[PDB]
Amino acid sequence: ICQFKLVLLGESEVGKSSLVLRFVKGQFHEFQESTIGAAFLTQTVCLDDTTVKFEIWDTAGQERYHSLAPMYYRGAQAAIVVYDITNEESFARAKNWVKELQRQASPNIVIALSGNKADLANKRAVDFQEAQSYADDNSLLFMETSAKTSMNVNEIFMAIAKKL
Ligand SMILES: Nc1nc2c(ncn2[C@@H]2O[C@H](COP(=O)(O)OP(=O)(O)NP(=O)(O)O)[C@@H](O)[C@H]2O)c(=O)[nH]1
Ligand SMILES: [Mg+2]
Repeated sequence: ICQFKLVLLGESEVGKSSLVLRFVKGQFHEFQESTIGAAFLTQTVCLDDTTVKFEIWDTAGQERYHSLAPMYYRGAQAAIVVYDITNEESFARAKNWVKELQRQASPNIVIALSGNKADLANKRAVDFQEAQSYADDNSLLFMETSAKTSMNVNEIFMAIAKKL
């Protein structure tokens, strides 16, 4: 059995809490309250020859809580930086979170990038290939996800588990 600490970071309203609720509880709430104090959840997945347990910190994404984030990413072995594919500003914010992790988090941290709300592709503002290229150039594990439909939610956590 292996255990890893994972943190979710990203602009407010991109769907961080929804992503963790979908992965941990199989839930999705159309009306999810903005996170004030970082929330903690845990979930276990089954790989080829190992049981991986995730200790997950779901951080508040509003800027006024930015100064608290290092308390949650310090020592994290993995991070999922989330943006909303319908909001380019949220994608730019995600890149800045990635920069902060590369400079202040553990040098061996595994960073995944979630282009969330992919079910709203009819309102896309961030091109998939552009995000894929950005992730490849920055050594980030990228997937578009939908906490609403479950698209790639189990998949992104499992892919992270395999690389830990
Ligand atoms: N269509 C759609 N809506 C989503 C998706 N993920 C989250 N949402 C919606 O987006 C809103 C905000 O989601 P939430 O999980 O609270 O975002 P957050 O990133 O945790 N916000 P904060 O950082 O303020 O805590 C909610 O109304 C939620 O239902 C998704 O994949 N698709
Ligand atoms: Mg939240």
